[PDB]
Amino acid sequence: SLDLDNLKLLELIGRGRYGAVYKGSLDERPVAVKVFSFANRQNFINEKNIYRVPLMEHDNIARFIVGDERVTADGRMEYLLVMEYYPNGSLCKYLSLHTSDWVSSCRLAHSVTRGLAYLHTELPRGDHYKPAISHRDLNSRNVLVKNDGTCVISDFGLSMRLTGNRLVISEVGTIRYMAPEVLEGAVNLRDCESALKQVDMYALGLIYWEIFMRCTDLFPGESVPEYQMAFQTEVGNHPTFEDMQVLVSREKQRPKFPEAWKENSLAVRSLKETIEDCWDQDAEARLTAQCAEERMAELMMIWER
Ligand SMILES: Nc1ncnc2c1ncn2[C@@H]1O[C@H](COP(=O)(O)OP(=O)(O)O)[C@@H](O)[C@H]1O
Ligand SMILES: [Mg+2]
Repeated sequence: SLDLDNLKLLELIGRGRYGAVYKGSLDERPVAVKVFSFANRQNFINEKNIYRVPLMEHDNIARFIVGDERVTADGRMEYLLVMEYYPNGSLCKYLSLHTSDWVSSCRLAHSVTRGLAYLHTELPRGDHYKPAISHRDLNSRNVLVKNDGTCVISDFGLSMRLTGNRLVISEVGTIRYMAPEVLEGAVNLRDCESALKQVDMYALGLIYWEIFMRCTDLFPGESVPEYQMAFQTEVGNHPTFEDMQVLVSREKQRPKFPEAWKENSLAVRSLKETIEDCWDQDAEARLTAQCAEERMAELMMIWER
């Protein structure tokens, strides 16, 4: 199909700050449909354009189908982005509902990291040149879970190409996931490309924390705590940029590792180190996504505890 006459909208399945998301049907096939109002036009153009970059199809990037303007029956402008429908919803929602064993949690962490490494990596392939991309608002709500328990990265409304022909306020993402240099207005734009990959990597660390806070094998003989976002106990819901700057940049705080994680094991010690190397104060000392994928691959495969 790929033509918005054949498009039927069913129930709402989510919303963020730019779009409302509905389950739908495009010529008999289940799909998900992200609806932008006129005010959010630029975010639509950005997201569509990032999805249409050559070689953006990947197991760990959300599957885009078609995007275009559709005027309402009332003569208002809307933008519709049609993509594959993921019944598990966002990683945040999945983690709310589910705990997972070691292999499953590593699968979630490894698949998200693989997506981000793919996104971050420039593919200079002539007619199919893929630029390096930064997500710019990486978090649990912008990651979706497939039916196989692997993740895809979604929501490229704020993403930016970092290499290639046509380029470039940093204070634009979700506040709780902002790196300290973002909260300081200190992002070092001399090396645009590295600085912005490093900003995603910090957020990746927070994502890791949320995933493993829900791993059954990290809380042996005990209850796994109910799901909470990174920093939720410290700052609550909807922190201000100011309050976050104090906690994260000034006080250098990070989500705490439970006492239940006794690091007399290689698996746990390397888990903690990998998370800590992602959300490091020194942007330049943070793991790359490729290094992080290898860390997570190795943890997934660790034989015995
Ligand atoms: N393809 C999809 N399948 C299932 N749920 C989705 C899909 N895309 C988005 N969602 C849900 O809708 C929410 C908002 O989508 P998102 O694209 O992040 O919009 P925004 O840019 O406004 O935050 C997500 O957090 C997720 O819960
Ligand atoms: Mg979003």
